[PDB]
Amino acid sequence: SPELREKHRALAEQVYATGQEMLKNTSNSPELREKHRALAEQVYATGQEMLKSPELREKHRALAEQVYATGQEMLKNTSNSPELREKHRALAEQVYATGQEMLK
Ligand code: HEM
Ligand code: HEM
Repeated sequence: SPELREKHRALAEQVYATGQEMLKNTSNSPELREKHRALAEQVYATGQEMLKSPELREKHRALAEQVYATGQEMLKNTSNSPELREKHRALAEQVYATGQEMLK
């Protein structure tokens, strides 16, 4: 449980740093994009595995799905409109906020 929670946290930090870096660029390398995606998948999978406030957990999970689905759409595009990029960053900050609120 604690080892799994700290893996999830460390993966989430790497998803945020890779995300923040790509936000500064009108185009990112396939290499950076796929690092971000493959980290996002491992963050999703460690979270699910921890379910192996119920209300805070439910909101966080739901938000994580919405961020992943906006990601699936950006995966189809060589370049992403800054409106899809904003929707994704916005939902993403909400997922980080709810995760951190689970510590307290
Ligand atoms: C997918 C994007 C996600 C991000 C960016 C994210 C991020 C975070 C962060 C930063 C924390 C706080 C970790 C800490 O400081 O200890 C956390 C906690 C947690 N997350 Fe996630 N998460 C994601 C997905 C999910 C999903 C899909 C689930 C389950 C469906 C999940 C389950 C949990 C649980 C249960 C905790 C609390 C751990 C505990 O109390 O021991 N996460 N998350
Ligand atoms: C848990 C959080 C996140 C998840 C699960 C996630 C997931 C994804 C996925 C699956 C993609 C598609 C990969 C691709 O387009 O090649 C993507 C793209 C992207 N994500 Fe994230 N992401 C998260 C957080 C963030 C954050 C915090 C930011 C910015 C601060 C961000 C910025 C981006 C950008 C800019 C792209 C598109 C890159 C491009 O068009 O070059 N992501 N994300």
